[PDB]
Formats: sequence, structure tokens, C-alpha cells
Amino acid sequence: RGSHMIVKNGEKWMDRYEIDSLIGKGSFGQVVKAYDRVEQEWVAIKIIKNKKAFLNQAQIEVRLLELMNKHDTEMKYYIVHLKRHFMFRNHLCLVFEMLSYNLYDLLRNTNFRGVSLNLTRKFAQQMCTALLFLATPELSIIHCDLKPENILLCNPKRSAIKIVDFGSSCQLGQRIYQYIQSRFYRSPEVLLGMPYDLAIDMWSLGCILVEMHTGEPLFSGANEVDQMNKIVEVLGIPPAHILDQAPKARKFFEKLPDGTWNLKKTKEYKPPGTRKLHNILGVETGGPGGRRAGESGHTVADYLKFKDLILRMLDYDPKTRIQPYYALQHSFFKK
Ligand SMILES: CCCCc1nc2ccc(-c3cc(N)nc(N)c3)nc2n1CCCC
Ligand SMILES: [Cl-]
Repeated sequence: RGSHMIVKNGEKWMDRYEIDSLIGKGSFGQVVKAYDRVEQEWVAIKIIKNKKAFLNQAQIEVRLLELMNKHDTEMKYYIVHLKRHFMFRNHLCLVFEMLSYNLYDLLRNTNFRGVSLNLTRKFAQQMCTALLFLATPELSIIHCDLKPENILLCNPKRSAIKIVDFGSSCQLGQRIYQYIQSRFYRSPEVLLGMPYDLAIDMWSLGCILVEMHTGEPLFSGANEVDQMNKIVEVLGIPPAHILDQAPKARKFFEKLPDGTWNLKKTKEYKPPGTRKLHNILGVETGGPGGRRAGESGHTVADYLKFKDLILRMLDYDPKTRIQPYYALQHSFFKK
């Protein structure tokens, strides 16, 4: 009775999996920790709800994960490994390798004061390599839900990360879901109802990397109008050539007699472009809240390279927004 599978700690499925506990829940269903007796290892089992819409998303996730696993690059190891899938008690079950804390858990463990720029750079370098993998023409996968929660440590005392959850994903040119991206990480082009490509994931990554170092969301909107207003505080009014083509431009902006755009009033924001990323990152003032003052690996030069890469990932124009190959060549990553 209901969407969920009933799970009692202690049960053993198909005399292969011993169920230990429920790690977590989500929109899609349940994740349980279990021991795979034939592979001799812990696995995370994603149990999809018995409902057409969740079954359908999971069936795309299986196809995209099996497509990615076919590739013979080392870059594929930045994406969670789907061991197996099977039907059991009327639920699609996806058997994953067992990973560790998500990046949101990391932030919580720092009490939301942020991780070091040194660890930020290691996460950024791996995420740019994962996005470069996804942009493989034969893949051309848009994750569509990048957020700190969907990026997991492989092991709790190492820097190595992987991306999870391709439930909302599509391939270049597809339009499947009415709304896409988690609101804090949602690109201007999705807010504006414009066509979206792999650049929307680069937008999400920019936002994620700032949060990981400051401890707080860059753009914490409570609704789409609040989201776009918080973006404008930092980045200014979007270019006219974008707003002139945007189906939902008039949800956030008004075009003036001159042909200049500015913000609609809502019916309490800093003037456009005056909440500088330079001051959010504390480039010249000791990093976020001054907390990194003196500390090694937190110099003005380091911060300027970080700021400059983030602003290339947060370009309003998805045609000119930095692409994964060029992001990897950035001075921020030089040894
Ligand atoms: C030790 C604590 C558990 C670590 C872990 N290993 C995981 C492996 C895969 C997935 C996962 C994969 C996909 N494609 N979609 C979702 N939604 C979750 N999730 C994992 N998790 C997180 C637990 C889920 C709350
Ligand atoms: Cl709204």
C-alpha cells in the first residue's frame, strides 16, 4: 500500500543482499545500505517508488548511467558507478557503489564557515573534468540538478568526489521537465524560459564552488523572482540581446522607452551589480568574513584567480560562459 517498498533492517533479498539500514529518502524513493554477498562489499541500493513518473525518470537514469559506463576514459570515474539494476517486490532497484558524505554535509561539519580554497580547488578541478566527460558529443548529458547534495566524497578522509542522481537529466536539445535545476543553482537561461544546453551545469558549478568556500548559498532565492533578483544584485541586469529573446523576461524585467532593461518592482534589493563577488569572497579582506586572514593557501593572488574563474562560470550568455576544457586550463588550477 503506497509508493514505498517496506524495508526492515535485517532482511536478505534474493539471497544476495543483506539489508542493514535506510540511509536516506528523496522524491524518487529510498536509498538503503546493504552487503552484496557475490561481490563481497557494501552497496547503496536506490529503490524507485512504484509510480509511472518515478519509474520513467529512473529508466532514463539507467540508460544514461549505462551509456557513460561504456566509455573507456578515466574521466568516467567522476560519475557514480551503477553496479546492477533489477525489479524486486514491484520496484526498480539501482545498485550503486557505496560513497560517503555529500558536500552539504561537509559544509555542515565546518558549521557553514566553508572549506579551504585548497579543497575548493580540488572539488572544482574534479567537477570541471566530470562536466568535460558529460560534454563528450556521443554523451552530451545535461545533469540538470547539480547541488552540494548531489556531489559525494568517495571516502570520508579523501578529496575524491563523484556526481550522483541523473533522475532529472536529459541530452542536448531535449525539453522533458517543466521546471529544472534546484532553485539556488538554476541558470538565468532556465529562469528566462530560453533554450538550455550543457552550459546550465557550469552555472550550477560556479554557485556551488562559492558556497563551498563561504559556507552559504551565493543566490538563496525563495522563489524564481527572488532568485533572479539575488542574481542581479551580484551580476547586474542581463544583456539586452538575451532579454530581447527571453519568453519570461517580463516575469522579472521591464523594457524602457530607450530600449534599456531594468528590474520590475515585486509588490528591498541592493542596486544591480553592487553586491560584488570581490567582497563576497573577501579577496583583499582575508577571505569570507575575514576568517582566512594570514592562513597559507589564501593569498590575494589565489582569490583573484578563484573570483575570475567563478565570474567566467557565471557569464549571463551561455554561448560565452566558460566550457569545461577551457575551465581546466585556468590559472586557478596551475601547480
Ligand atoms: C554512507 C552514506 C551513503 C553514501 C551514498 N552512497 C551512494 C551511492 C549512490 C547514491 C545515489 C545515486 C543516484 N544516482 N541517485 C541517488 N539519489 C543516490 N547515493 C549514495 N549515497 C548517499 C545516500 C543517499 C541519501
Ligand atoms: Cl516567483
